[PDB]
Amino acid sequence: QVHLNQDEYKYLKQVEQILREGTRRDDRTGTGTISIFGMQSKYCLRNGTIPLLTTKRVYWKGVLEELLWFISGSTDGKLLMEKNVKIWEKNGDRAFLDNLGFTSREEGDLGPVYGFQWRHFGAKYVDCHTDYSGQGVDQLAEVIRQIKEQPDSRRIIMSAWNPSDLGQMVLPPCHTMCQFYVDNGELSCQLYQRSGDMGLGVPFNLASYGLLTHMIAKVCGLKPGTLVHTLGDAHVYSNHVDALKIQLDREPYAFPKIRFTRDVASIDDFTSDMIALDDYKCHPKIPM
Amino acid sequence: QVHLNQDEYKYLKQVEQILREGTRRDDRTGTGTISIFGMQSKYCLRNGTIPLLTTKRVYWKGVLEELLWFISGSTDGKLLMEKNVKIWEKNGDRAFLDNLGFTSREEGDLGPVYGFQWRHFGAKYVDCHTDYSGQGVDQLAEVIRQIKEQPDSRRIIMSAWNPSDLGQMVLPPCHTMCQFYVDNGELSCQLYQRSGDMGLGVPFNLASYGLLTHMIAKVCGLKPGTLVHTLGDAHVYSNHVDALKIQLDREPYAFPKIRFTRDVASIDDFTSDMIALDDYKCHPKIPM
Repeated sequence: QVHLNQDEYKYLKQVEQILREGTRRDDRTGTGTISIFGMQSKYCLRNGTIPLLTTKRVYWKGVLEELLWFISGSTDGKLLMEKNVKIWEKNGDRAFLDNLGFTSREEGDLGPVYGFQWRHFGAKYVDCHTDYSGQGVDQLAEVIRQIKEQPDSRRIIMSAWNPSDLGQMVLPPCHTMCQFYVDNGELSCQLYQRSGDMGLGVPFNLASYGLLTHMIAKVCGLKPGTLVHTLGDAHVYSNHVDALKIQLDREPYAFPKIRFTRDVASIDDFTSDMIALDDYKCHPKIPM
Repeated sequence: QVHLNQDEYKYLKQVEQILREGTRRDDRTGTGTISIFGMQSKYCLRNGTIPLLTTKRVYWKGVLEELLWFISGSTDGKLLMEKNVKIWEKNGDRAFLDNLGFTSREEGDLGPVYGFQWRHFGAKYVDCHTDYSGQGVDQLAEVIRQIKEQPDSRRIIMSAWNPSDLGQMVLPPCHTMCQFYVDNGELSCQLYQRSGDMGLGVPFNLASYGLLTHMIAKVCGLKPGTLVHTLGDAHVYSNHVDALKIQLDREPYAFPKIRFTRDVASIDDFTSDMIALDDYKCHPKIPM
């Protein structure tokens, strides 16, 4: 019946649903997945709560460093590698780039992905060492202005889905857009994730938009509300079902709370040292 | 427990949930709303079924003609008016245009809306009488190629959300994006609608993407699967509650079926005379 962390329990029920009601496919590699097309869940962000899953740990440094890098507008994966965050290494390496025909592209130059679109949508991409200041639509700045000045708006949207630029990206954005919404002094967010693995990328992006919503709420002087996570192809790998069945039997801990330890001048004024995560309790590792 | 048309019944339950749980934005242009942020529903498209609501009739001619007009890349509202379809008339009229600063635009020139983005994303908009061939990304052609050639793809997306062009549109698009998905020889679709009235725009867009999915399935030699309708701000007007309550007590009829009465060369080869709608039975208009 009742769980201390009902929001994570509902996530586990989604995973169970995929295993029971999804469809098995094998892609061109012989790689097996079980999928449901179309899912949606909600997470309370009140009182500092951030939905960092507890039944299978999430790579917090990766979430946090990637998000600051997105916000900065960077498209240079080497900047993450300098921080020992390797999540974009394979997608920016020589071999991956050359397979896409990007044979003159510097290693780690991801093309006009995520943060370039968020801060410079429509600008002419050159490389990941170019100053784009003042170029393109600063969607993130706009969202913040709308939230502060026009909180009733039904139009508060940010998207990295830029058809004109997809061909130069190492891959299309996975979290393709988000919409913000304000009511009774609280900031809510809905993201759309076109693809993801319930064992890895879904929890990772859940956490990243939880963090982003708390950051924007601080910038805008609002309280956090609800995070809505919408999925396209929600899937698990068929070879992981044993590991998943382990996860499913675990009782979630309460989510941790986020704390920002100094004032910020703007969304561009966060640094890793001042983002604190309190009381993250997590279950042990899950074998193969 | 189950109903003849369970899919429509689940829509009714969404409306009931907004009435019971939603939050109010009161005003007094008599336009207050009751809202939930983040909803999702699904509709089976098997065997020709198209989800045109039965408990409150949907304007099918409008749905049909608007979608053929979108597909054509048109942005000239006068083409709809010539078919006796008036849904875009107020947003293209002289006063509406002038109030946006579009003082030199021809009446009915909606700007770079929907169909222009679908067929020419990134092209340089001029007017609603300009040829844009070869200009911008033909997203609709790309989604059809992917369905046919890469049915496994998790990247099959079309969007009118173009930050660079929003300021020249009469309205930003309401259905902001959709994703397609292929399994077991069947085509599914998920749309994202950032805002809508459960009583009007939501059912209209439900029907439009149902039709689109049937059309694309025919082009691609597939069977129709499921339509997923995801909402941002899902709302009803507080002054329609009495009507809604009558409506919510009605037992839905089976949905009608679509029938295409000739072969098509491509997605551009449909005409209204070959799209038949069979057995669209509705409950009566609620007078109030």
